[PDB]
Amino acid sequence: NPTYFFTFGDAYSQTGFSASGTQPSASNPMGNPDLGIGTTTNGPNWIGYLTTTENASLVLSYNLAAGGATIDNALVPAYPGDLASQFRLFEDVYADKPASAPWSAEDAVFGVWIGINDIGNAYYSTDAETYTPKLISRLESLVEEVYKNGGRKFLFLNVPPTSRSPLFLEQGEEVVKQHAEYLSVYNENLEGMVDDFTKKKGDVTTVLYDSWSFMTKILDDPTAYGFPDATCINDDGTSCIWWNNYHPGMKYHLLQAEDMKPKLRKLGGW
Repeated sequence: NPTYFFTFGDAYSQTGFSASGTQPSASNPMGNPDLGIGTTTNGPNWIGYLTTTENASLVLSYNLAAGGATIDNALVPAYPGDLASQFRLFEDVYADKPASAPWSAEDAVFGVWIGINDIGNAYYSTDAETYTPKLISRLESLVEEVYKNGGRKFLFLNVPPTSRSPLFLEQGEEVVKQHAEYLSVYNENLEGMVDDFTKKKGDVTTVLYDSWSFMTKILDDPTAYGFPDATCINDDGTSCIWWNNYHPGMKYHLLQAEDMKPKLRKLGGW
């Protein structure tokens, strides 16, 4: 009795899953590509670890996240595969519960990790207090599409401190600060939206995972996690927090998945 884990997001979540590639099954829970391919981590990412390492029962991963994604190109634009397009792919292929993914309210979990690129592109050109509610409202309206399909279990990850990625550290501390302050407003509004959605619907099971605090703990004390510092980059994915200047490696993603596991028990797969 599988959990169908549909995920949406950006390169922190991408694996290169194609809706026309091999589909998830008990013998192949990621569908495609092989576990540990297609990520920005040199190995599995948090979805691969949640699906195949941290799972308490069978989890089938349908991972629609795409590199560079923003929430909606009508707001902060970037790449064609925005979150809106990921939801459209979901609606076109999986929303009607086909034989390949015959999910139900009791066994589908919809995970969304978005906002890194919206903030990364708009933190200096928009007013966080009045602009981030537009982003969050659009996220909520996409979530409502899945709700109308019958989805009831949702996982939202807040935005991690990409202000402290090497890519942003190099822009100067006042830019790190400007970006971080904007991000804080987004995450606060994200939290408020998840809380309001949960209360308003009354029949949903939701988790807001505070990736920001978790990765901040590691950045603040890297050696306690076996990393030599909080800034080095190594594309082996394990020697440093950072796989490249903007994406953390597989060791970080495994630590996050391990941190997430107990918080996901209520969602059914963990």
